[PDB]
Amino acid sequence: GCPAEQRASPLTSIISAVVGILLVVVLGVVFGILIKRRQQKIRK
Amino acid sequence: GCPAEQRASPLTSIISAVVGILLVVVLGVVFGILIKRRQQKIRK
Repeated sequence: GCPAEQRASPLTSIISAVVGILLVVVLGVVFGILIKRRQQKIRK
Repeated sequence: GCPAEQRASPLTSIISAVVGILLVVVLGVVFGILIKRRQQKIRK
């Protein structure tokens, strides 16, 4: 079902970091634009 | 100097995801507490 003996390679770091940094940036962009469109008064 | 033949294992995904999700959560906590402590009026 879940054949895996765990890992510990260096390449895993670079890849793991890229993913995290990618999700972060994408979040900031969305949030910014979101708050921009919604403008002031966010509760109606 | 940089001995690496690239990777492509599954374990890399689970690890990469955890890192990204970990950085995100940590960010939210900091931001929330930050804005909370700073309270209204953030420019003095």
